[PDB]
Amino acid sequence: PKLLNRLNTYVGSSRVGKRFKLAERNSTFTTELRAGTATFLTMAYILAVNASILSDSGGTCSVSDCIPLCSNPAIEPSQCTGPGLRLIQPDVSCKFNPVNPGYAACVEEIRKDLIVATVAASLIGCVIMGLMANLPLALAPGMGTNAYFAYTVVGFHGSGSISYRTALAAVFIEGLIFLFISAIGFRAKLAKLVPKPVRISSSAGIGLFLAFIGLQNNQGIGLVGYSPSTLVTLAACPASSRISLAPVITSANGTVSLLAGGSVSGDIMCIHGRMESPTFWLGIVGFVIIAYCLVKNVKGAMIYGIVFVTAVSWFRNTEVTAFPNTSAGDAAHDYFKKIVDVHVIKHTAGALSFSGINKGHFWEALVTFLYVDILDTTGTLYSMARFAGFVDEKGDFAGQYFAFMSDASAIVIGSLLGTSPVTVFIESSTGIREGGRTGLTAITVAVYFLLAMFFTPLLASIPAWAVGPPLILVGVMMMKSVTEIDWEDMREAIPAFVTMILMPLTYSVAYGLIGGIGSYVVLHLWDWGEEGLVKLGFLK
Amino acid sequence: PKLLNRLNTYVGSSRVGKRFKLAERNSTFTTELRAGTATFLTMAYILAVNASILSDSGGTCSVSDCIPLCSNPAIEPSQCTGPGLRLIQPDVSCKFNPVNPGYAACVEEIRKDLIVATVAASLIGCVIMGLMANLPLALAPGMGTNAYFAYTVVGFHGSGSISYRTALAAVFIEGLIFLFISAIGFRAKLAKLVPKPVRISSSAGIGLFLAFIGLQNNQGIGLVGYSPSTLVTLAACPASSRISLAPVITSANGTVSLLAGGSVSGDIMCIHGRMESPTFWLGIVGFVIIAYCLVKNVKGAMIYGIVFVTAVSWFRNTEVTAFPNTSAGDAAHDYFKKIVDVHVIKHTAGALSFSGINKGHFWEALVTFLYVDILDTTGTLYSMARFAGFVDEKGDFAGQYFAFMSDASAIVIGSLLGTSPVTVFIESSTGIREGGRTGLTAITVAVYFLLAMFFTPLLASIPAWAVGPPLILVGVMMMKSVTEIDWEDMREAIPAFVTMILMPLTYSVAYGLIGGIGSYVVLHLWDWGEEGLVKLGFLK
Ligand SMILES: *[C@@H]1O[C@H](CO)[C@@H](O[C@@H]2O[C@H](CO)[C@@H](O)[C@H](O)[C@H]2NC(C)=O)[C@H](O)[C@H]1NC(C)=O
Ligand SMILES: *[C@@H]1O[C@H](CO)[C@@H](O[C@@H]2O[C@H](CO)[C@@H](O)[C@H](O)[C@H]2NC(C)=O)[C@H](O)[C@H]1NC(C)=O
Ligand SMILES: Nc1ncnc2[nH]cnc12
Ligand SMILES: Nc1ncnc2[nH]cnc12
Repeated sequence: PKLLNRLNTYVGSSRVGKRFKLAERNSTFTTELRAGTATFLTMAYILAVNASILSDSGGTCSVSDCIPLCSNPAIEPSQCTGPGLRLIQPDVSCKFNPVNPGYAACVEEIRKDLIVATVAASLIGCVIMGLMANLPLALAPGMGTNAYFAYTVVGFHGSGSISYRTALAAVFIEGLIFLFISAIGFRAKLAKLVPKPVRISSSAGIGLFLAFIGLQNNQGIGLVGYSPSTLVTLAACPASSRISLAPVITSANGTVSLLAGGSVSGDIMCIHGRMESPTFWLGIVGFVIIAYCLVKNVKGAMIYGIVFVTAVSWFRNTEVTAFPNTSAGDAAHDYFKKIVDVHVIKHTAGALSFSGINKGHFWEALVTFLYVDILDTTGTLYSMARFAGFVDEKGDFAGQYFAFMSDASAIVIGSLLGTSPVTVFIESSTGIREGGRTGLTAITVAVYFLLAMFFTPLLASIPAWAVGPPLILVGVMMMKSVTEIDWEDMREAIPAFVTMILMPLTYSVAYGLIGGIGSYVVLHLWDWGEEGLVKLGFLK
Repeated sequence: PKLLNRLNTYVGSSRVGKRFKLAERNSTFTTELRAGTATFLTMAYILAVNASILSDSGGTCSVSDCIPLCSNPAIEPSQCTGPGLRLIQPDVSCKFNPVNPGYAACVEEIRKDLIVATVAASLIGCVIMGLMANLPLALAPGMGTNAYFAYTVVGFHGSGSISYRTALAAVFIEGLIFLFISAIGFRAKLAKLVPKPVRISSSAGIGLFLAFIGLQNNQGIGLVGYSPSTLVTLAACPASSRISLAPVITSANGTVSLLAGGSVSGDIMCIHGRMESPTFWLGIVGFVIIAYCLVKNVKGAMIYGIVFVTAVSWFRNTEVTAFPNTSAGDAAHDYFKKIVDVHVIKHTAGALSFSGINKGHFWEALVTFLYVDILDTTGTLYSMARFAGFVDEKGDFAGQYFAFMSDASAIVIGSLLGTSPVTVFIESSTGIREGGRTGLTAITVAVYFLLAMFFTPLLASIPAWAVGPPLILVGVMMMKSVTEIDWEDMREAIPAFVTMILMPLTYSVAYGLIGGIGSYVVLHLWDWGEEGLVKLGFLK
């Protein structure tokens, strides 16, 4: 017949084919390859988004990486010897605007490390799932955990209450706890512990949080900027027309004086030229591209949008350039010039630190990671099994036990490599729809991730306005869970709304979850007391 | 029979009873009285929320009512004569933090005007609807337009692009345009101009916008404050631990110098004591009270939460007091002492100004007022028409023609009195469910508004944390429309998501409408272009 059919039958009748149960699942080798290719195309936006998001966290970079700066900007620090001229020792404010060049270079190195870490974590998770669980599921650092880890647990450039190393330890212990509870069967009980409206609306809240991130400046396309009165207004003015803010002291006359040691923001206040930034409009074009490719059921929509925006931003002397005419931009372009590079993780791998265990914020982050991972994986795996028709009458799909252990072990491995918790993407369904039934789909995705490595220079040059629209569209897709909330019932609507609005507004998944659970408990206190009195017999 | 039955038969058979068609609609006098009482209780929260929101707009007064202040705060301006001592002439910054005592005396006076304007607009609108349309519908300044008018069109203390007087002309002309198109039958044609996903998700977007306002400081309970890195984090620290912000100029050193003339914010940045403000926790208790009363189907749920929080805030020497131990607090308490007062509108009535017609921002507000009023009234009026069973096979309910002109005429009257556009409340369904069928229900509601006056001192003493939870809980109810969006269709989900998320984030109803309509048009260009070619014949 055809060489393709010969390869298919040879693989299916081989030892590997029987090990992967290719014949028993009605697909042998080319269907698995196509399913893996489709899954990788649909999920490969993570290679950009996760790396950029976790890089905004600052990584292991600290004040010790900040170089001393001269008294005047016109003199390079080596020539900073003269009358009235001195070297300014860096403090905590070196991490934030204006960012110390040494810290920025360290953050770029951390970005390369995090690209490699994302690739390696996705590869290892896919290999573990394909081999030990034998399911067509691809694993990679999850988006919700990505944003929560970067901008809430650690904060922008380590401005949060938990350091990057302590957050890595939190992710590691979270993965260990998830593996422990999965190995016994308490995972379903801890999943049912979360109230149904809160559990359903957590996905929509995380989507709103991701879209809000995609609508910021250092994070996405802009269009949302600081407002003195409303706190938030229309951004997307050019970067030349953005100014910083610092805390001040008011009085009864108006002597607004600067607060010494205040944490100056980035460039978030637009003075003029609203809706005129070319980077925002390039992001909008990428958003339109991804939206049309999603409408047309085109696999790799976010890939195409990110690639288009990044390629437009790769030109050197434009207003949308990813390599500005600065020392940092020159270094970024120099690294981008070498298309291929085998980058070795230097600062991020094995950067765990268990020093902050006794702190409450560490355990808040750990519990939020654990609940997000449990709910996400429980929903996703069973949705996949219903997609692949692996669900029996009992509601199980055979390899679920090893699937959950694979997810937890991949979380632990990714924490060791220095990334936010990794989980099974819903994009895996794209492979299942293509005919993927065995673990060879996961192995194909892992090989594609391997080929994604060696392109770290090509991936480290992706600007914020390219990260941008993928975040908003991920929010759009995650917003579909709102239809499962009984909005007519206030005991269901109010907790769901509280979660859904507190995740983007408080800008924290943990705070949204806490508020939703608290509101649910408070609103059901009356009903629970009534049923308790009835059970005791005081009421009929 | 009983004495009550005698009243029902006498009124029903009288000239008034036949004029109102009490017999023909199977309810004569007491049912209308209970329906009017039920509608008013479910709606009376607007007596508190509307005036408080529109007061933050700054009202009709300018810097011209800011008093000159002495150079040092320790000397009253009359004694500001000495060496190195001078009177500081007020500038634009007198309106904002720190607020000039002269301008703070406006908002207290303006709030009293807006309380009467809220009642008089509600009273006149109900009477017009009850008499000319003969429907059990109550009219009041609509929550959809209050916040947009105050915080977006005019801005906080007149910081927006349109003055309060010019915004009143926008409402006045909006009422005239709405009356004209309704009178000629083109209202339905303009209603279908807005795309379906944008029209449905605009209600959810305004609810998120209102709930966000309920989570601010000058607007609601707090819990959302400024963040140097994320622009929003967890507020609800005590007012003593909140600090202002001013724009600064960064460099390559760190010499952040204050930007002269910068617009200093309020007190939005928490330094310490997060989740410790008693006023936020008092608001949370009021949130729980309304939430349970909403769960238990208790009419007037939002009154009880507002009244409870306001009553606790009426004590003089607490941390949740509405009358702080200041000159403004003493004056506010002094007015609160007289329980009854017949306040006469002095600054707000007849404060129209057509000077800003040529400006683009005037027409952006005018069109947004028109579409919000058109979509709200069309959706709201036909909503109760099913409740009262007035809809025939053709889809109209007899008095619909005068129902829309009653709404439009009341908008013109409300603008003359100086309030945000008034509309038919969905809370009118409460009286209809109680049996209200004629215009006597609206007249009964209008009479309750007469009693709402003579209590302006009792209503002007309502703190921000009392407005608070009603704003959040209104957003919960308006959130139920998301279930009508086809979230699986990206051509419907993306425009709906953009409409829904831009209203709180850009903090503007107009921007959410523009972005959602713009994204809808772009996402349908391929479909419209393909269909257009088929009509031309180039494609099959
Ligand atoms: C406004 O009031 C303050 C005191 O509340 C005046 O005092 C100044 O305060 C700042 C810092 O608090 C000092 O740097 C100044 O040296 C103080 N000046 C004096 C004369 O004491 C301040 O002068 C007042 N500002 C204006 C413009 O009048
Ligand atoms: C860093 O460089 C800036 C100038 O670019 C210095 O700014 C000082 O403060 C204001 C703003 O320019 C000027 O009036 C001063 O003349 C500036 N000083 C000098 C010597 O020019 C700033 O001094 C530098 N940062 C530090 C800590 O010295
Ligand atoms: N956290 C997550 N869970 C499932 N699928 C995802 N795709 C991207 N992030 C994901
Ligand atoms: N704008 C509005 N439309 C209908 N009902 C409302 N209730 C409060 N505000 C309303």
